[PDB]
Amino acid sequence: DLENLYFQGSQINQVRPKLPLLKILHAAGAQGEMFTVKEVMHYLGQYIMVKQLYDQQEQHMVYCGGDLLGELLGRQSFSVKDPSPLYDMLRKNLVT
Ligand SMILES: COc1ccc(C2=N[C@@H](c3ccc(Cl)cc3)[C@@H](c3ccc(Cl)cc3)N2C(=O)N2CCNC(=O)C2)c(OC(C)C)c1
Repeated sequence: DLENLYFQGSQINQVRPKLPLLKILHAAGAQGEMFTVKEVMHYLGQYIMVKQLYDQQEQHMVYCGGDLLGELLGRQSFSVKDPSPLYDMLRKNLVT
């Protein structure tokens, strides 16, 4: 079966975060250095919540400037409603 052959070894699609992103994920309670992309997104959400980087009045707005997270994103701020910067950063910082 060619569909099985294709997907064997590629059904979970684990990634290894680059060291600066791994440090963010650990800060959010993550353990180890291999994750699903879904786990990476969970821990990034949790990081923003526990470091209080979001605007209490406009909770979709993240103010990441002067945080390691803003360094990785290359941004002072972003909206979760317009997450192009997060896509860019994860493409660059998640290995295989
Ligand atoms: C209206 O207020 C909201 C609405 C949605 C999100 C959100 N939306 C989720 C989301 C957003 C964009 C992408 Cl590409 C993926 C997931 C996810 C998330 C995951 C990673 C990052 Cl870096 C930021 C947010 N994510 C969250 O992490 N949320 C989900 C809802 N409530 C929360 O406390 C946490 C949100 O996130 C805060 C952390 C800023 C706030």
